[PDB]
Amino acid sequence: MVGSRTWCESEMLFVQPDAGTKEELYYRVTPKPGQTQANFNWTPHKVRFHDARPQRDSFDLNTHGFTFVEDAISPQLIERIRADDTAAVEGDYFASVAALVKRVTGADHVVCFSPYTRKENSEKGIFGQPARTVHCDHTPAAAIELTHKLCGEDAVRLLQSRFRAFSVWRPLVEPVLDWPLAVVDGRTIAPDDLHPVHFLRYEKKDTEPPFQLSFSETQKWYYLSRQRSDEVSIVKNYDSEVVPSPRSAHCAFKHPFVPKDAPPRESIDVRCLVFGGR
Ligand SMILES: COC(=O)[C@@H]1C(=O)C(C)=C2O[C@@]3(C[C@]2(C)[C@H]1C)[C@@H](C)CC[C@H]1C(C)(C)OC(=O)CC[C@@]13C
Ligand SMILES: O=C(O)CNC(=O)C(=O)O
Ligand SMILES: [Fe+3]
Repeated sequence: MVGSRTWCESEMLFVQPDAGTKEELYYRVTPKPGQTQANFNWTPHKVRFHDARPQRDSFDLNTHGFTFVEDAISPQLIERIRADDTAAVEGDYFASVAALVKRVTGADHVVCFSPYTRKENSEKGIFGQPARTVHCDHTPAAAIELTHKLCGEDAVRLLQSRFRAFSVWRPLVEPVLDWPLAVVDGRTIAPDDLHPVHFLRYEKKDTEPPFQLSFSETQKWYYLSRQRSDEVSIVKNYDSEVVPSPRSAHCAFKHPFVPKDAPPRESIDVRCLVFGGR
């Protein structure tokens, strides 16, 4: 893996370009003996990750599908989130995330859900660990289903205004050196790059499935080098409005120029239902 002044090379796990062209893809989170766990495989592919820091303030959610915003929070809230304080996450941090999205987008309503505190080499399952496969958190069907599930009677009225789904990512230890969150220019995503994958649990059908991405040389991947706890990444998973980037995609990668004995990456990401705004 080589690198330069504003980019480096690594790899991420992609699905095949023809994945799901014969049957629906599924991945059993709780695999049981006798039943097939998955009908597809991820494969690593070389990717050039361009450093976003030289042009950090120039990426916006409409043109690229992601943005980086300065937002400082108290070190006490960080240590509480690091201590698995569920009350601090669903209370103070949810209010912090909603206020940050409101002042960035001017939106009317923000609904937080599905918090994921991650640690490198953790044991809190897969979702307490950095993501290794390139994904978009919600398909359009998943984003609409989540609105009806979390907003209920107000879903139809809210879906008449602009609806967006965000992943609000923030590191808990700084700076992020290893396993950073890469993001792709949404304008460089082809429709053939998106593959719905149903994550199964005890045979329950996944009505909120994500997109899994296949590699493409056209994809321009970015990452904010040495990201700090005061720099928040907002990655767009869905957008009802037709913009140059209807969505983005994200994944973590092994940085090739970081010492092996570096402290493990720690972060928390929260999904957002965003209504209105610009
Ligand atoms: C390697 O990267 C990953 O495995 C991703 C990941 O880390 C997580 C945490 C996920 O959460 C998903 C799918 C992803 C994006 C996976 C693909 C599933 C598995 C649980 C929660 C749901 C939910 C909130 C109900 O919304 C849905 O639309 C269905 C898909 C998500 C967003
Ligand atoms: O933090 C990671 O490694 C992966 N994060 C996400 O998938 C997210 O924020 O939605
Ligand atoms: Fe994600």
